[PDB]
Order: sequence, then structure tokens, then C-alpha cells
Amino acid sequence: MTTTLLAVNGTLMRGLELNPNMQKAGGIFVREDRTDAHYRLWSINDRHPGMIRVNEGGTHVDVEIWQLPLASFAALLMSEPAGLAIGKIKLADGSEVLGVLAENWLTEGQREITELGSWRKYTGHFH
Amino acid sequence: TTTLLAVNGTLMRGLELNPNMQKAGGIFVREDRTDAHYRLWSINDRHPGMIRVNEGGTHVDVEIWQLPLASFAALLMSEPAGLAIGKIKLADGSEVLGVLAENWLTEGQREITELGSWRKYTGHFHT
Repeated sequence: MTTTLLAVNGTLMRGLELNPNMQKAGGIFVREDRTDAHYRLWSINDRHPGMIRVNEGGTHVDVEIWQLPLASFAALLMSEPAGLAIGKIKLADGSEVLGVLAENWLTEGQREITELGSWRKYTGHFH
Repeated sequence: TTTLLAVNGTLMRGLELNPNMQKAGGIFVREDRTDAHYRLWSINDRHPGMIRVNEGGTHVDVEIWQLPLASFAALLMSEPAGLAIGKIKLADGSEVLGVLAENWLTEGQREITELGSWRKYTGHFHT
């Protein structure tokens, strides 16, 4: 009943493989959006993406904004792929929201897909 | 219902954000330490931030706290930008949620990995 917003960039998005976790958590889809131009994006084993905020380089990464009960965040995070965390991100409009981020270590040996800016575009999994 | 969180800084017993932790339903579980894979920074000498690394890290002292699910999300909302919650490994090999720093937040900041402890760095102890 008290809620806040979460920006997801990967498999929690509509129609993708972890979206049932989002639904079961009580998540409601709010809107499509994008980060500000300060994120680099990686494909983690071509299974899910991971993004990191940087000062130079980086681009706008496509996300979905979801509304979630406060009580649901812990379990949702626990169910997430290894190396993912939740912190604060900035959107293109300048607003701040919670978002799913990757730890540095998770990107080592992985393909950077920043130039595409979107997990959907990279995988060809459109909505 | 509750979750467990490893904290390494001002949320710990007797430190400046600890009363909020207590009033939000947090209960002290135990002292612990991470596995030998964390680097630690002082962020403007106001709070610490740690990052998991393959090589070059150490055991960082933490406290394990048990807190209600919604209080966990409240911390995601209140913690300063650049801090995030993800999964960490403890010295005993187990996994627990823990507060991490994003890379960007550490840039230019003092690394205090050798000390391995916010308490040792600030000289603020609990007996």
C-alpha cells in the first residue's frame, strides 16, 4: 500500500522472462522511459543486461518504470540474477528514481552494448 | 516479515543513522565481516562505500541487521545516491544483502581498504 518506483532495463520488463516475478511482487507498469546519458550497458552472458553509471561515456538506456509495494523490494532483489543491485538512477528528464544496476565485477569478460542503448534492441525481444 | 542486511557505516550501533534504523524496526543480529573480496572507501569522510573485486580486496567489518520488509525499501529511498543494495558474501561463505557503492561514487575518494573498518577509520567504537 505504500509504494515507490523502480526502473528496470532487462528481464523484469513486460513480457520478458523474469516479468512474472515483477507481477507477483505487486508491480504495476507505469511507463516506458530512458536514463540520462550517463550509463554504460553490458550483456551478461546474453541472458540479461547490466548497467553502470559513469561520468564520461555512457548513453541513454531504455527502461520501464514500475510501481512496487515497499514490502516487495527485498524479495524481488533476492530473486534477481547475480551481480545486480538496486540504487538511485537519473532519468533523461532529470528526475531520480530507484533502478537496477550492475556491480563492476559482473561486467568483466562481457560484451558492452552501450552503442545500442537497449536490451530489447540487442536481443530483438520487442513488445 | 523481515530480511537481513549487512551494513558497514553510519547505520551501525551508536552511529548517526542508527536511531532511525532502530525506530524502523531494525534489530541488531551480530557483528560479522565480508569475504576477502571487498575494497572500501571513505566518501567525503561522511560514510563508507565498498565494492566487490576479484583481486585486491580484503575483509570489511559489518553489522548484520534484521529489518521489516518495508523498512528495507525505506533505506533504498533514503541512502545517498551512489549507495546501492546488492548481494554480498560473508567470511563464512554465506550470502546476505548488503550496502555497496557504485564505482562513480569512489572516484577521487580515499581508499581505506587496508584498515577494513569504518570504525577504525573514524575512531568511533562500541564496547
